[PDB]
Amino acid sequence: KQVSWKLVTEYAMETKCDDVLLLLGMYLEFQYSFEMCLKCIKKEQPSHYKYHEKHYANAAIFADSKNQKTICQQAVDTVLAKKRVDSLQLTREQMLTNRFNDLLDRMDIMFGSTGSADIEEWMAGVAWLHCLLPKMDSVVYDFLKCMVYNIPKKRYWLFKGPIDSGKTTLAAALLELCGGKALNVNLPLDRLNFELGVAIDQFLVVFEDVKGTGGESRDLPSGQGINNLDNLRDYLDGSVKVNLEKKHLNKRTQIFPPGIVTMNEYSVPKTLQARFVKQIDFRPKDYLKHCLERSEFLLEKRIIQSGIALLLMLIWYRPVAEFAQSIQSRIVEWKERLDKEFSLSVYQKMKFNVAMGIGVLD
Amino acid sequence: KQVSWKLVTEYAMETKCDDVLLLLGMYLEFQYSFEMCLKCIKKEQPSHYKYHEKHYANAAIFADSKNQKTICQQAVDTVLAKKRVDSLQLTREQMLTNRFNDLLDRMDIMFGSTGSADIEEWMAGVAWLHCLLPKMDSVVYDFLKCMVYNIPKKRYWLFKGPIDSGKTTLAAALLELCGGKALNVNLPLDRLNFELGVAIDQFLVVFEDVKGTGGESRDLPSGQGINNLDNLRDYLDGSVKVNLEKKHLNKRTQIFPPGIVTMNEYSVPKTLQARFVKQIDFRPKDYLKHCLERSEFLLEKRIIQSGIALLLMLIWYRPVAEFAQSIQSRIVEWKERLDKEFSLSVYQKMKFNVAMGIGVLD
Amino acid sequence: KQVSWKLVTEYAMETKCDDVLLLLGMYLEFQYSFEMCLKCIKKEQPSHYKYHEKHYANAAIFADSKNQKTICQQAVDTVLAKKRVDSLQLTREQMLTNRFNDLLDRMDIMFGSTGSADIEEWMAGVAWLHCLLPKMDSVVYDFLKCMVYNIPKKRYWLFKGPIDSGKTTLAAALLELCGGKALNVNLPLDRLNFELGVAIDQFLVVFEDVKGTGGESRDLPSGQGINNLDNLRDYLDGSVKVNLEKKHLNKRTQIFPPGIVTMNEYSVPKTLQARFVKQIDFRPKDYLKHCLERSEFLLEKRIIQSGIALLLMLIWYRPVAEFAQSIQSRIVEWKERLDKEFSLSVYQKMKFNVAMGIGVLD
Amino acid sequence: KQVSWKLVTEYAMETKCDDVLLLLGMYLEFQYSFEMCLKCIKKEQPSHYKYHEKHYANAAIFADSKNQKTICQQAVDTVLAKKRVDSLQLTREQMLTNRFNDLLDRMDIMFGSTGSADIEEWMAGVAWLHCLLPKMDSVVYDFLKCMVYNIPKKRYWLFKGPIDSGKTTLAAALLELCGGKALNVNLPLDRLNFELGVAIDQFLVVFEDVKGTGGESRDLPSGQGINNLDNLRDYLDGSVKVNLEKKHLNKRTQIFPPGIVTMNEYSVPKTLQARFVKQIDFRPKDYLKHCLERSEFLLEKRIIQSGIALLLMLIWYRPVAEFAQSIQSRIVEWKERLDKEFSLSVYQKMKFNVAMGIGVLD
Amino acid sequence: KQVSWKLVTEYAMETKCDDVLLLLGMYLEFQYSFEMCLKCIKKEQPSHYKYHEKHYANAAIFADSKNQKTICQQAVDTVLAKKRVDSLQLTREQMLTNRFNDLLDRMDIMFGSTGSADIEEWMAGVAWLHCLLPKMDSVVYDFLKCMVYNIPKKRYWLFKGPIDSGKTTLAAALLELCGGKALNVNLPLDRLNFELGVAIDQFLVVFEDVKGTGGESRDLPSGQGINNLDNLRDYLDGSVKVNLEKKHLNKRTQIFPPGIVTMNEYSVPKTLQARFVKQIDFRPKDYLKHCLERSEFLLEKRIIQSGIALLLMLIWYRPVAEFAQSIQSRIVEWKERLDKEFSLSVYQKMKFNVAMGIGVLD
DNA sequence: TTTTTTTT
Ligand SMILES: Nc1ncnc2c1ncn2[C@@H]1O[C@H](COP(=O)(O)OP(=O)(O)OP(=O)(O)O)[C@@H](O)[C@H]1O
Ligand SMILES: Nc1ncnc2c1ncn2[C@@H]1O[C@H](COP(=O)(O)OP(=O)(O)OP(=O)(O)O)[C@@H](O)[C@H]1O
Ligand SMILES: Nc1ncnc2c1ncn2[C@@H]1O[C@H](COP(=O)(O)OP(=O)(O)OP(=O)(O)O)[C@@H](O)[C@H]1O
Ligand SMILES: Nc1ncnc2c1ncn2[C@@H]1O[C@H](COP(=O)(O)OP(=O)(O)OP(=O)(O)O)[C@@H](O)[C@H]1O
Ligand SMILES: Nc1ncnc2c1ncn2[C@@H]1O[C@H](COP(=O)(O)OP(=O)(O)OP(=O)(O)O)[C@@H](O)[C@H]1O
Repeated sequence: KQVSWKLVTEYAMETKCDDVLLLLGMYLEFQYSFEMCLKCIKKEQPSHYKYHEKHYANAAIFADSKNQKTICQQAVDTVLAKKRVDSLQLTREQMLTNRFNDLLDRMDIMFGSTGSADIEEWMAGVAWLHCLLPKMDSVVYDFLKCMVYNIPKKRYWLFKGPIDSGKTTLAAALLELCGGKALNVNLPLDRLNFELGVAIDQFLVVFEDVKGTGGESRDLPSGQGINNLDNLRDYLDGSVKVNLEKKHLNKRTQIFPPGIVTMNEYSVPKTLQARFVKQIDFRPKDYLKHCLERSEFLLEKRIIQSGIALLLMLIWYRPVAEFAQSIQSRIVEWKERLDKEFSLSVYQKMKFNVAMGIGVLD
Repeated sequence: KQVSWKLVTEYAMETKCDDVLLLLGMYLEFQYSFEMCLKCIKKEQPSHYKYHEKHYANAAIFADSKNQKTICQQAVDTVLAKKRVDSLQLTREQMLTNRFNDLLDRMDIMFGSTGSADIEEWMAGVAWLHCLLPKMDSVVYDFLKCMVYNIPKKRYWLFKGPIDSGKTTLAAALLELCGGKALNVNLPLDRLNFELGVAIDQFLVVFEDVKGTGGESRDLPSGQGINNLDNLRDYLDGSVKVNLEKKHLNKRTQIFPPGIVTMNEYSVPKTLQARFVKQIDFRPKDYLKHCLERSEFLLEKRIIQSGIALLLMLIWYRPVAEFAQSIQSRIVEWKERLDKEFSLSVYQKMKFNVAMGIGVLD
Repeated sequence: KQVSWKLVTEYAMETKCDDVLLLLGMYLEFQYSFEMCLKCIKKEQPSHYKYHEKHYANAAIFADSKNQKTICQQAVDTVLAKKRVDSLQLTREQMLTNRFNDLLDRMDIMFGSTGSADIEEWMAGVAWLHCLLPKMDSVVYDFLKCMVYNIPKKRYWLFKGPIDSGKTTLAAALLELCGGKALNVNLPLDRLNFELGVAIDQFLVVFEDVKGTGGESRDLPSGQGINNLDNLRDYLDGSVKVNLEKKHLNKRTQIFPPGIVTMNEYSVPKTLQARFVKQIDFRPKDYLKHCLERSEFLLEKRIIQSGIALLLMLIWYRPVAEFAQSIQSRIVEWKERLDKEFSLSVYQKMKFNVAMGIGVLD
Repeated sequence: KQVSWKLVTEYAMETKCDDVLLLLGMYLEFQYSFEMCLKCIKKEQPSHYKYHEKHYANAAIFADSKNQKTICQQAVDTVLAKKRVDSLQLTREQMLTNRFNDLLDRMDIMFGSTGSADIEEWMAGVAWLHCLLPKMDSVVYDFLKCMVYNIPKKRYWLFKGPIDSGKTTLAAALLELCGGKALNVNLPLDRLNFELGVAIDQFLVVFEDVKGTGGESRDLPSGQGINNLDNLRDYLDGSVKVNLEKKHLNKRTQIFPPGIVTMNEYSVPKTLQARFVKQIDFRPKDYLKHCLERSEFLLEKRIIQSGIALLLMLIWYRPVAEFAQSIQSRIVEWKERLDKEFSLSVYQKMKFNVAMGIGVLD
Repeated sequence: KQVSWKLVTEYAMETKCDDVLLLLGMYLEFQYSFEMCLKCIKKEQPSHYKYHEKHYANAAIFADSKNQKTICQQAVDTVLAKKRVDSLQLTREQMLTNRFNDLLDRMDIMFGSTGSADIEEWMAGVAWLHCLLPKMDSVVYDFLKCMVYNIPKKRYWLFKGPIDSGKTTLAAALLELCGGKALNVNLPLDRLNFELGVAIDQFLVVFEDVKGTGGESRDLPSGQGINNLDNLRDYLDGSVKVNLEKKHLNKRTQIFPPGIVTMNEYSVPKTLQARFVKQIDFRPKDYLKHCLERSEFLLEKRIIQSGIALLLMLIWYRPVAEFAQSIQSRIVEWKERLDKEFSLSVYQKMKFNVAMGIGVLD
């Protein structure tokens, strides 16, 4: 009798497992009997307890195999291959619906009976976020449509403002919402070539806190970032396929994703200024600070950074009509759940608290 | 029974597939029964639904194999081999004749019954491009000849002028038409060797927005691009075969392809100026912007960036006899279909709208 | 008859052997009869004498294999895979609990009947460490809580004071207790990239001797480190993931670990001062100096460096309920053993000796 | 019939051979008739003539093998694994006995009847070394003990004196005795970090001819050695582990070995002076110079630089109990040989001769 | 039947082929019928005609093997292993013996029945060489002996003399006789250091003309040479091992090989002067150059810098006893030939023609 | 082994 490589590939597929070592370690856990498996019985990880009993017999035979790493290598390549197929064949809209399905699936667990997310704490986060900029939910919707359309040379948004104005905070949540990567371009030009490699097949990117020069007039430290970006002008325009590489990999050629740039108030060359479709100014506000001091469970649990928070904001504010047709059904059920939990006065009480700079809860 | 490596190889030829992961991913989809395959029934992409039913039998047994990446590698090698044989033995006119047939096949689908595109929106785009320069269709025909003849040291066209003059736009559609690559040479020299490795067996190349020096007087940020290019005179001249890199691969020796350079107008040292047979100077023209602004679907469907649009322009403007003889049969049908669909009065009406800067339609 | 790869993997798991050559060498030693084995009889190394009798039969066949290094590689992969699974799934409390179990095992040997270590000398160490700072045991307990909760911004501690004031001693003991790595950020700004690479998957980090500037007024050597630090606030605040690089490896994205900063008396920018929950002032007290002169076995055996010494300090001082609930049983057993061998008056006599600056033992 | 890989592995172990080509070459020699073998009959090389008979049958069958390098590679791995195990498990005192046994084996050859060397010429070297410092043999014994104990802080010895005063000579001999490496820290502070990587797993290090500053007033060339060194106190004290680089390869952590520092009479900061256990300083002496000038076979045979000479000196002067138990039997036999070979009056003549600065032999 | 790998390995040993491709090519030539092999019949190349008939049948089967390069790789390892063995066991005297034995083999066929050269051309070579300075045969024999012993400090000779004074010409020829390299030191300190690893395993080394600092006091253009050498002391003296490095590579330890310095007439500090056994001085010479101008077959066939010309010069001047004791037979055999083919009068006529500066032949 | 890193 022999290992079924097919069953391992199925496990890799259904867990979306990218890493060969993680896959290996996970699969080997199944060799003990599920019947007593404490990880199953304590329901500790779904990517274990859902699968252990199914995969058990093949795991025992796999445990004896002499090829174990080769089998995992084949499985992981299949997961990688499916991503590459999807990168070419899906519409950008349909990609976003898949991503939303996955966040909505994680939310199903978080706010379940199992798991521990207090939906009231998370809704308090939405209140604080909705304060950070005027018409916040409209701003998020405009960004999402811009990311779907990916209109050439209208692909990038610039966040400006003083330090501690929440710009990277807001960038973090958007990145989780869409999926994508942060990049640091203040590097030297040689390392920069490998830095850009991580963009491959990603949907969205964020350039974190690029440095200009001469901002030492406001005591901004100087650095290369702005000048490096103005060399990469082509990559922002997104009109033509560009060549990207990773350590020991031959290049791949694709259109470089859309995204966000964040900075303090250095001056921007006109060449680069013309690449941004929109700029947003962030400013420090005392009531947010005073509220947040009295509300630190927000930060302790990282609610304010997380794409889950933005998704809850959208579900609150936007019509069902604005979602794609497949997910509209789940959207209606979540809208139903939220309204049952929170009346508007309860939500307004929160927003009123934040504006008053008391702790969000009274 | 056992996997036919032959049938896998045949599919790779049919699809003209280079990436082993893209090949692997798509071939695996055929493992499920085509009898109900939703991708077939929704007729989503032809590279699937044409082939699924034929390959299903072999795709099933492939899904069980332990060699999968090895089989895909050999198939990918066969596709790459075909490209290298063609690269040596065909006339440049034959290569382009084959290239046109591929685009025309895509146009059969785009305006077919599946008909996802609208021929009117696409023809509106043609009017917009022909308005971009004097005698546009003549300039296109000149460029094709120059690339086909490939006269040594008379091989390169320089596009120049300010931001948003459109030079990238025009370059993009040409690159699609002829099937080249873009390259970025503003990086430092020690990275550059592997970048140029991309140009192996390519028909055409474009170097994008190569940064110069001294134009800082006009606030053009300085860079290395011009210095890098002037180190590479030989590659422009195409006078003698030169060596090209790939990671983990030994050098390939061949003549470096012809093509196009874009700049916002830094100064060009005369060693480098001597190597351009022609230069075209682009100008911002506000009424185009106003037309675009009221014609959003052009950019959103990326119409004006497509060689498909340029092919439609040539079919509208040029004599049948000017095309390579084998295609002329297809040209006649496309000319007929165009005349059937568009009255010249409609095309005149459109071009008037473009000139007026109203939205193209009325 | 065949080799059992399973038994090798089991030995590698049990020994947690990370290195293929270390694994290979030790396994081959078992091929001689354990019944006569000199290393067994001298009870020299636990990873041998516990295991020789069990694996002897398989080691005899392993000695004839032609595959030997291939067997070992698969085994080492299994141990590495287990670490990555743990890294992604354990709670930080679980991690720390495991680490303590390791130290408790090493203590059972050191103070075992075979053990070389005189528990009295190690208690003298704890008396000296407890004199280093007021409320020393409470201070340690606070630090551990802070590491396990890993609350954003509330993450970093500052050790400050003159040369030869013990800060590196305490840092090393804490780093041993928790596991982690030292980092040097006085480097020029480019090399920092690979330097930060070592933090990958670590529980804890320490920044040595960050050199300020302008402390040359106080004859302090000036250097870059302080400026390098405030340029990394996103790493310290731990609120958002960062990208980390190792030589020859693709980046991984994670929350940067919590840690400790150590310095002599440079001035600190207020922006940087805000990052730290606690600053601890170390000052030289020459009665400790005169004590070490007359208690040198502390230094010679490195007792005052050891996490083992801090663990004994916790066991002696803290209530049982404070320990991770599972291992509380082992803690009680160690408390009982300590109570048996050291009456409070014995320990307090030692502490009084240290206070007098005289030799600890009398 | 089959090659025994086991017999090759034995030969590699018995010869301590760890270059795959060196092993491969020598094993192939055994294919020819042992009975006839000229090398055996010349008794020329022990690693041959001790072995050729034993291995002859297996070497013949190995000569037909289609697989030869794989066998040698596995054998080499066995020898490297043995070193790896030993490096982590042995006591420092056992390492020294191992190192001593090796030298004693080579002396059995050199002064055996087959040996080319003259024990009287080597004994002349011992006398010249003994005159280089008062109580030379006690100095050497103290130094060795210090390295074996490796007591923290009490780890480093300083050699001072004019050029051509022998400090390099003695350091080289000690380093040949114990094993270790030299280092140069006159470098700038960037290159330094790769330079220290040399020390990994070494038993000793030596710092060669560090340059101070302002020694130019004594014509001593200035340099950064001392300033670099005074910043490394944590490496010297040996009280905690440190991180060590290598080019390309990844970082490593260990205690920095004990060692020796050598210089001309620059000043030293008191901060650095406190690092040293023992300042030894060298005068040039004319009679040593004149004696060398009349006994140049010493230099020509490189006797006075050799660790063999130091071992001979220890045997001549030290009590047997000062040697570790295992070697004491060989020590007794060598003492007895030496007593038989030199009556004390011979040695007294040699010493008194050197005191007259005439050539050692008369 | 099947390929004998053994026969291939014998041929590689007998022909001392280092290169896998060269081996493969030549062995394939044997596949055609030896019984009428036209290359054999033309007696073109001993490496073929001496072996074809013997290897014929095996070469036929070799041509049908599917595995050919694998056979050749193992055979090439056998030859490289033989070098690695000898490189670590022979005396320098034996090494030179082999080196001469090789050149005498070349000499045997060079003027064999193929008549492929005329000795008189080389006698004119020898004649011109002996004119270069006094007693040139003795200078060779002495320098040769000097390098064979490699006695410490007594290791370096200095070649003074202007541009185009022949010092380079001489050393290049003498390196053919011995084997070794030339090196440069007129270097910035990085490059100075990274040259040094080239010396690894060199039997002998040379310095290319050292452009000593401030030679422009003599109008000699200069760089770092002098003080670099004066500070690189011990490398000259060869007293103790030194560790040597080249770019990216690791260091390795040996005694630094002996050698010679070429210099134009720069300044020397007596410190650096003291490092040398001999000063020699050079010039272009006017009869000699007018002879070269008239004797150009010497330069055309490279005779005047062949080591073969030095070998012949020794065989002419030096008695048989001065040569390696087994090789002395061949010395007699070649003395016979030259003493037969040339009277001393024809040698005197040639030498007299050099003395007149007239074309050596008359 | 190349590559990446070292080297620059
Ligand atoms: N608009 C704001 N007004 C006041 N406090 C703010 C504001 N935004 C953020 N904060 C506080 O400042 C902290 C840092 O926020 P954040 O990191 O997003 O700032 P940033 O200016 O965007 O930073 P950086 O430029 O370094 O990425 C937050 O955790 C919160 O405590
Ligand atoms: N001639 C033009 N007049 C007005 N608008 C133009 C013109 N050409 C292009 N545009 C607008 O400018 C946008 C960018 O065009 P494009 O990138 O081709 O210009 P470019 O001159 O090559 O710029 P750059 O050098 O900055 O990349 C187009 O998408 C279109 O909206
Ligand atoms: N409080 C103290 N009073 C006096 N001596 C002390 C005190 N603490 C430490 N020592 C002495 O200082 C020596 C060095 O300690 P340690 O390495 O921790 O100092 P440090 O100030 O943290 O040094 P560095 O900043 O150089 O790493 C100890 O071995 C001990 O001899
Ligand atoms: N005590 C001495 N008196 C006189 N000459 C000496 C003495 N010791 C060594 N020599 C001579 O000095 C030569 C060099 O010795 P060595 O390299 O050990 O000296 P050093 O003091 O370490 O020199 P440097 O500082 O130049 O490296 C020896 O080979 C010997 O010829
Ligand atoms: N004594 C000589 N008589 C005639 N020609 C000579 C003599 N010396 C050198 N030349 C000519 O000059 C050429 C260059 O010689 P070589 O390079 O050996 O000289 P060099 O002194 O080392 O030169 P440089 O110092 O300029 O590098 C010789 O090959 C020869 O053609």
